[PDB]
Amino acid sequence: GNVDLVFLFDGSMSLQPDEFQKILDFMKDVMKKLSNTSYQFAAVQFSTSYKTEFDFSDYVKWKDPDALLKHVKHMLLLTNTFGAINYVATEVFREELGARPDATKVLIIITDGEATDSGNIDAAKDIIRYIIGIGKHFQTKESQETLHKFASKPASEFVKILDTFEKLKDLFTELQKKIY
Ligand SMILES: FC(F)O[C@@H](Cl)C(F)(F)F
Repeated sequence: GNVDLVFLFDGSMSLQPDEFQKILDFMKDVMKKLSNTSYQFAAVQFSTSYKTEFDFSDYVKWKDPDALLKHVKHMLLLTNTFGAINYVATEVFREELGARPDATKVLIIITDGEATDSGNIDAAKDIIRYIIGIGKHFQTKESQETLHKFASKPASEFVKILDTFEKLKDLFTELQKKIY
């Protein structure tokens, strides 16, 4: 079956340059490992504001992850996660931007800290949502649990807590094996 997958990636000032680069490299690696499959991809950077770095139609045009993310600049502002998820739901999953009506909608949210905004993500309820929380801001159970509201249920499936950015590589086998 077809899968339309969006990477929603944190560009806040909490991320160090090498950490941000590791997020980019992970997205590229995931795409390369799923090239010429039923997958199509889009990517959105979020910080204070939201930017579609490439749409599904861009992916279909280029099919080159290096090219698609070549123009990304680290935003270096806040962490407005609620609005970011709603932005994906309303502004990226659109047929006119290459989204396929028959596809399963999937979000991979990648962040290094707690949201600086609030509200709800009701608009994104029909999207299958994974969240990857990385690094020392998620050392405590309480901090980890703040991510549950953004992800699908059960949290034990959809919330991934990684202690280091180097651990992103450990997700590839699992991601490749998913059958939606
Ligand atoms: F299932 C895919 F969406 O990848 C999952 Cl395991 C994710 F956690 F890496 F995002």
